Amino acid sequence: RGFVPQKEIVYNKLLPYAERLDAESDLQLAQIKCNLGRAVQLQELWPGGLFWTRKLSTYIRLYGRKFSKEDHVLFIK
Repeated sequence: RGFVPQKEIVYNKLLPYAERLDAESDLQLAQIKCNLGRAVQLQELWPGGLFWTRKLSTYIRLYGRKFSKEDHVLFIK
């Protein structure tokens, strides 16, 4: 697809509804990029910056990484 995943969780492919998880997790990652890059630019650290930090964490509890090598570096930096 549009990007190369980088060590997903294997156990998401084995679900009965694994066709849906591709279109879902691409939307959630897009929202995390959008409203984390906005939130740091806005310096909305308590209700917004620490929110989408907490939602990026549960993106990795759920989906593994599933973001680019180019975009893994951006979250790290």
